[PDB]
Amino acid sequence: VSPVIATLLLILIAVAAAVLLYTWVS
Amino acid sequence: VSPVIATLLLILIAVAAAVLLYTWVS
Amino acid sequence: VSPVIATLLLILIAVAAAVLLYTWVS
Amino acid sequence: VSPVIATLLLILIAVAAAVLLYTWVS
Amino acid sequence: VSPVIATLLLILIAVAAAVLLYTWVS
Amino acid sequence: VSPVIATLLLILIAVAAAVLLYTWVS
Amino acid sequence: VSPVIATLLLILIAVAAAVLLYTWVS
Amino acid sequence: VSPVIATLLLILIAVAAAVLLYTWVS
Amino acid sequence: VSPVIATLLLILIAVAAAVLLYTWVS
Amino acid sequence: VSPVIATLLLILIAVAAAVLLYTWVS
Amino acid sequence: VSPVIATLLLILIAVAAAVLLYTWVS
Amino acid sequence: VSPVIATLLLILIAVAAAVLLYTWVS
Amino acid sequence: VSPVIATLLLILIAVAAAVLLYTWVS
Amino acid sequence: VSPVIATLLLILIAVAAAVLLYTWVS
Amino acid sequence: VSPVIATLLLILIAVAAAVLLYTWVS
Amino acid sequence: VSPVIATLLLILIAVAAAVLLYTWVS
Amino acid sequence: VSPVIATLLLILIAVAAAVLLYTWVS
Amino acid sequence: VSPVIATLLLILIAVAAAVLLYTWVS
Amino acid sequence: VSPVIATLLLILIAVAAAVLLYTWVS
Amino acid sequence: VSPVIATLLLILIAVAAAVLLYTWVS
Amino acid sequence: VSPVIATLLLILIAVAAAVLLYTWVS
Repeated sequence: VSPVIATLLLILIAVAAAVLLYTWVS
Repeated sequence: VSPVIATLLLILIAVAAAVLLYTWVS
Repeated sequence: VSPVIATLLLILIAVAAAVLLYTWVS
Repeated sequence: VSPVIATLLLILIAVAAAVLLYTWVS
Repeated sequence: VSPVIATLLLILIAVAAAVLLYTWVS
Repeated sequence: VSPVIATLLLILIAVAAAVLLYTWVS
Repeated sequence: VSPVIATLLLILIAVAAAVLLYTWVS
Repeated sequence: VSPVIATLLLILIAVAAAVLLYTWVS
Repeated sequence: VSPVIATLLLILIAVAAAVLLYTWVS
Repeated sequence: VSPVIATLLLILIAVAAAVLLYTWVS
Repeated sequence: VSPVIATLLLILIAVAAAVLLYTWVS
Repeated sequence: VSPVIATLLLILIAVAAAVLLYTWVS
Repeated sequence: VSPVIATLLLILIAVAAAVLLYTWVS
Repeated sequence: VSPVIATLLLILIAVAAAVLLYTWVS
Repeated sequence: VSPVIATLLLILIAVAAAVLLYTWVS
Repeated sequence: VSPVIATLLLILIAVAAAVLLYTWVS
Repeated sequence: VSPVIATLLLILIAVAAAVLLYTWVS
Repeated sequence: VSPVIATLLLILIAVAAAVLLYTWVS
Repeated sequence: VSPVIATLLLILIAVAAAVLLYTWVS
Repeated sequence: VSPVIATLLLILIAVAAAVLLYTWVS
Repeated sequence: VSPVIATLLLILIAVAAAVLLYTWVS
């Protein structure tokens, strides 16, 4: 069940990036 | 037990593709 | 790990619907 | 690697059913 | 993705309990 | 290559039984 | 031990076909 | 060493038939 | 597909433990 | 081609025994 | 060299019979 | 079908090791 | 039935090698 | 050339008897 | 019983060759 | 005991021919 | 010792004929 | 056709011994 | 019919020797 | 032509004795 | 009955020579 690990990685990056945006908008 | 490897490959692609979609919808 | 995607979909709908209600109550 | 498919089926049902419960509790 | 359900349960209890405290302090 | 079929049977039973347990624990 | 090769072939086809179905259901 | 050829024939049939069953059970 | 069950077990423990920490920090 | 039958027997036993071990380890 | 023919006959029967048994055991 | 058992062993180790890493990164 | 033993040997090597690759790709 | 006939008779018996033994050993 | 040896030789070659093909297909 | 030599010759041909057929069927 | 030659002739024919039968049965 | 019996005996021993080795390697 | 005995002797030696070779090749 | 009868007698004994030896060697 | 002895001699040579050929062909 490795794929699950990777599938969660890019997602976490999507969040971190999303955070670096919600700060630019605010 | 090679088939198992391939059977998991296309699936991983289905996930990667699914991710490239969940971002288009969001 | 597809199920996770679907399991989150209906939930998001439950939220959107919940929002369309919290506005009716307010 | 078919078993894996079935083993994931009933599980998905356990989730769907769980959802039909988390709504009854809320 | 069941764990997520449980992980949110005890947390909700931590909130309910926290509320039963913020009223005792006020 | 029959043995392979049987060897997979009891295993599938071990899974089904395991599922009937992961539900008792949860 | 040729039969083993063939016996695994149709099975692999059963998987590929199964995959072309798990996508139709999802 | 002909017998060996025949002895393997019916066996292969037992497999093919077994496959036409493992699909009915699944 | 048993490994998946175990792989999720220790993880759930990591969460429970994490919760027993997020309460100590708060 | 009898030997082949016996040669496969003890092997099947090695599998059954192996299974009675993979359960003790898990 | 006729005997050789007969000596192989009963043996083939021993195989056919053995097959009608390996199916009863399986 | 022993190889299958071993082929799954090292993989399980790859997971356990992967877990001992996902904790170091987090 | 020796050939069967050898025929399975190189195959096992193909798996071990395949594993030493699935780790390089991941 | 009669002797040849007899000389082959007892031999055939030695085979039949040998067969009634190879079955007891197997 | 020499023929048996040769009859098994070319067959083993058919397997080795078959293996050099199952790798080209995979 | 020459006949024995010839009697085995055509038989070997029957095998070689049989092999050139078991490949056409497979 | 001519008779011996003839006595072996018809026998060889009995073999050739027997072969033309073992092929019809197989 | 006795030799055939013996020629198969030592071979069977080579298999049994081979099995007592494939277990030491595994 | 003595010659037949000798003619079979050297042949048996050719087999034993052949066996001491099929083991060197394997 | 009596001598011929006797000359064949001792020979037949040489065969019978030879048989009582080929069994001791085998 | 001497001729019989000689008549069998050259024949035995024909066999020995035949053997020195069946080995060249094999």
